[PDB]
Amino acid sequence: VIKFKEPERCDYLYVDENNKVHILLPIVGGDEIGLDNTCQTAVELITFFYGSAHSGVTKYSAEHQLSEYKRQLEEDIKAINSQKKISPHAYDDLLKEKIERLQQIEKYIELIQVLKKQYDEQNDIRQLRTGGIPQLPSGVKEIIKSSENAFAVRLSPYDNDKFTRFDDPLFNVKRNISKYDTPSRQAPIPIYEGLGYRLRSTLFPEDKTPTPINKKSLRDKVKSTVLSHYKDEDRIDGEKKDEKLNELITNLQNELVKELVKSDPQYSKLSLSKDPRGKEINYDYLVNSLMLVDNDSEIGDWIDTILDATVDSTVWVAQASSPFYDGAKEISSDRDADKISIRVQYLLAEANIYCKTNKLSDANFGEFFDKEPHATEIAKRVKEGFTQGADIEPIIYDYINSNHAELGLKSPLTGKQQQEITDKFTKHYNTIKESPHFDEFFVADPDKKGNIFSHQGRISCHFLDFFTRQTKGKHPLGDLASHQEALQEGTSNRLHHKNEVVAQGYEKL
Amino acid sequence: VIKFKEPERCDYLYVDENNKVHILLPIVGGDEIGLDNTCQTAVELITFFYGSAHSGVTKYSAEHQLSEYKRQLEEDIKAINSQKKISPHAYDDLLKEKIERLQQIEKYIELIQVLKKQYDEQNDIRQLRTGGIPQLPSGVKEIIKSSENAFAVRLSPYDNDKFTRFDDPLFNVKRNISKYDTPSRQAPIPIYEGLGYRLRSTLFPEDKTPTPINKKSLRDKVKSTVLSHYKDEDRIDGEKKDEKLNELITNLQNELVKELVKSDPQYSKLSLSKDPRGKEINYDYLVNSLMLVDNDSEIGDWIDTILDATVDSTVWVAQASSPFYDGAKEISSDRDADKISIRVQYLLAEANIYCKTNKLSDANFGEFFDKEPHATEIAKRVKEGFTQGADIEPIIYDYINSNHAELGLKSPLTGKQQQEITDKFTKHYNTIKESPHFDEFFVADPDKKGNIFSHQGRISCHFLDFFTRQTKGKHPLGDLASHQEALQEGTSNRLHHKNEVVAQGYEKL
Ligand SMILES: [Hg+2]
Ligand SMILES: [Hg+2]
Ligand SMILES: [Hg+2]
Repeated sequence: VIKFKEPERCDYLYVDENNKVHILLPIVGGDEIGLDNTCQTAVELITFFYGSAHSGVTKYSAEHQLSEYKRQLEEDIKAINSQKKISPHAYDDLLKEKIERLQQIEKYIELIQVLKKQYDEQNDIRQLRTGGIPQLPSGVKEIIKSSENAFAVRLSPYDNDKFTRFDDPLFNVKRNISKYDTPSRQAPIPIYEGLGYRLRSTLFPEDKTPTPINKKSLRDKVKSTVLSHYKDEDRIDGEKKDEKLNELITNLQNELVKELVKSDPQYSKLSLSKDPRGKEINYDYLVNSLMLVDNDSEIGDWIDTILDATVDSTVWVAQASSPFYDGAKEISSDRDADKISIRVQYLLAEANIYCKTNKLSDANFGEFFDKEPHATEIAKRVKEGFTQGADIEPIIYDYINSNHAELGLKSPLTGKQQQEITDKFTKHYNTIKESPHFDEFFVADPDKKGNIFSHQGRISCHFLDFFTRQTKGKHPLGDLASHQEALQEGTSNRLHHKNEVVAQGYEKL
Repeated sequence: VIKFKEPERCDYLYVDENNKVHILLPIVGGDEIGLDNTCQTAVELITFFYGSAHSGVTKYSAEHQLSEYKRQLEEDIKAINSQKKISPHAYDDLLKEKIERLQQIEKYIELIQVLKKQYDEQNDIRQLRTGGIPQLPSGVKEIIKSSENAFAVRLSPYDNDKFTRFDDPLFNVKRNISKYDTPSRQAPIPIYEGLGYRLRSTLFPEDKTPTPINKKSLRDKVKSTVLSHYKDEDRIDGEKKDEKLNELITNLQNELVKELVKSDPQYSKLSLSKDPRGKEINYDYLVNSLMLVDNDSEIGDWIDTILDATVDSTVWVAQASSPFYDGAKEISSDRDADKISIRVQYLLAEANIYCKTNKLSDANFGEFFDKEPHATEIAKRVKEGFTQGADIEPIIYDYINSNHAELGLKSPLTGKQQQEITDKFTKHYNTIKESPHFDEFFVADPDKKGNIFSHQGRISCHFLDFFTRQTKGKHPLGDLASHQEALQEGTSNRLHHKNEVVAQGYEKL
């Protein structure tokens, strides 16, 4: 075995099953949702074209990395003549494969050079290096405009940032005047209309009246609901004690299985009359054998005791939280209201993405929800929801469904579709939860057919797609001219981070 | 070709590479930390010896399940013997393998029966069926007492439950008198000393003054910390504006890397003096090219601007949330204080488990933390910590490290050891977060050598270990006498849930 230097991995570089080299132009960092937005949208392209320095580590340009990769292939190809003597025609296959990759890589190098030298009369590329807050090059914008599987969405945070860099968002709603368009640069000028305003002003009003968040654990909800029908003075005592206890057991059981069958229908058979060994839960058992309560105990203590004796502790294990419920007891500041408003808007945006990627609607949902009376209404229902501790996602889905037609939808969203949206929302929101700015996000679905791909933690397009567009078709691709279509013929737009085909020459050794 | 009926899976049943059948006696449900505690501790053993009913579904005893398995092997053995005319000897190996498993299974059946019939004259087994809140049988207690990889810990909730069932906890602290030991059964009798009391009374005092929880994101923490040395009136203006800006950049940088090197030391080289392209961050750039701030802007706006211009958005990606910060703004009830008190105690217990399983100490850390002045001191620091939004875990680790010797430790805990404890703590606490009682937990490490195993979501011991101990060595195991050592010679104490060996005797034919 001879020591090869060709790496199994370079940035932006993917090799398919047929030994075609693809270069992937990055748009932003991330997998499905971009972590970069606004001010920082250009960061990946700056690096791809010019290199940069991140947290003290030098990141090299694509061109610089293709040159390094070329040297490495050339050294590997030199070493296969010498190797050739040890195996005249037993290293044949890998040599052909390496030369094929080399020729391709050389062509990409010429394309990057000719792009920067001949075809950047606009400075569309050079402004990545020179501009203050650079823009996406126009070819990237065109690729995004035309995408069928990736879409930007733009929201309305109170303290909005003017430097959005995704110009064709699918979802969009009215925004304030950014502080950065005001002479002091300190505060926005607010608008008193639209989805953003309604949410904020409903969730924490001019009054400063907090909105309570009454989210309980399943156990507390059930216990609280049962105890609704009792008063503090109520006891399990007197002549009818056995009968009052039975009433208690039955209400508690009905309430607990009602809540549980929402999530798991197996619990339709759950029973609180008996312990797991078949012992009757009755007065004598709880008071005189176990000694846990007595005639003077409050109804809440009896509930606790009943539950401790009959319910597996696996039934109390929680669901994963909604992003809507983060542990706070109240919405008690403008900042609390902004945070929730954004979460509501982001959910509407995910629903909008879902309907656009699955070809149900072309509408911008924000156009509908910015209008009265919808803006006020959805805000009001979300607020009620928090006060009741209700699930917030369905409140949004019902409102969508009651207006499906006006949102460009043939039919209401099915329960399955709602859950798919909720899951995307939850995962994408959590990835993005700590963003310094919430004005816009780019969201890509690499499991669908389209011009955007996922690769090495970058949301990307095909370099040749970009090249053809910035170049306006004036420089034909030659040997690479079918590479774009070849990547489309692949099974998934999600691309393996390593290049297996390069290691399968070392595996055979 | 015959279809075989022997199942690939039975409860408690594991078959190793050499065709040895192992029966695993369950202690409690779970993987690393038991979900059963107190009153429910016995549930798995009740079920293993007698069966029981869970959420309306019957769970059958080991004995019943071994019998079913036996019938199935017998059918499989009939069906090979009907094929001896048709395929003279072609089934030989598998027939031996099935008879071997059958004999083993029959022996286990005999052992369970003989244990219940001849070796239970104290009713140590029978009490699981007949007692109110049963105990672990003595052999299980002996196994736990001598385990090197699993340990119970006992805590002090305010409203403590007397029915603990883990008798030899590693970590233990003073407790109140349980309400269940009082004639009314309504409230515990409190002690005014010890870790539990100090935590509760410090975190929410008799005053009823709330303790603020001022938790911030990494970004807000850093910004807040920097701004704590500036006044609202401070500006980046005047003759020394460039110099004041450099001071700001240096402080901001120092503070940000201090916070980041805790999680990842790669950020020791992070710099805020240049953007990723090498553009110097100075007054002219921020005020006149980007136009984000001016001379009158507050220092907070300059910080925002500096950070947006120099920091990758990957650095704001959060660590998993600590159980200590659950989204609340304040500790404002006895309940809130009890909840936090438990979390602090559980962390100390996890540290104690870590030091015991890795052979750093044999001490009960609770003995140390119950004593003054440590009980008061650790409470007072945890309270300061919440008020400052500091990480709580390191506060506990520093206090341990400053007293490592009195806690039986040769050296302080390393940064790595701390993070390992934090991860265990976090994952275990979240698993048990909804327990109806927090008095005790059983924690097992199946990646270490010892007498306790993980199998089919049950924390288990070897049945034969248990058998030999309950019978006091008076009934030798015969053919099974080396099965215990054989399971120890395995690679892991995490046992595969299915039995591959039973499915792979079919591949060879
Ligand atoms: Hg910026
Ligand atoms: Hg109980
Ligand atoms: Hg079994």
